[PDB]
Amino acid sequence: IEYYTIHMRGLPYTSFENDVFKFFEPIRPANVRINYNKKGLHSGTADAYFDTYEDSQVAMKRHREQMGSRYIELFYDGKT
Repeated sequence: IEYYTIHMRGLPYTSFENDVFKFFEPIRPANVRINYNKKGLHSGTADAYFDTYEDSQVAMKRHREQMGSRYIELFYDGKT
């Protein structure tokens, strides 16, 4: 299965998958992956994988202003 990907920068180190889901609601990513280093430290970035192109494009526009109290940078990385 192929997904449409939004790469995210600027997440707080206390924000995990459920915060990403809250960020894009009502739009629902199929899955979310928080990025860490090899010792398990939050890297401040993440990927959100959407079911359709249409979902990913709505999510690029329509989302909360902040996650926690940080502004999030979104990058549409396309399919897969």
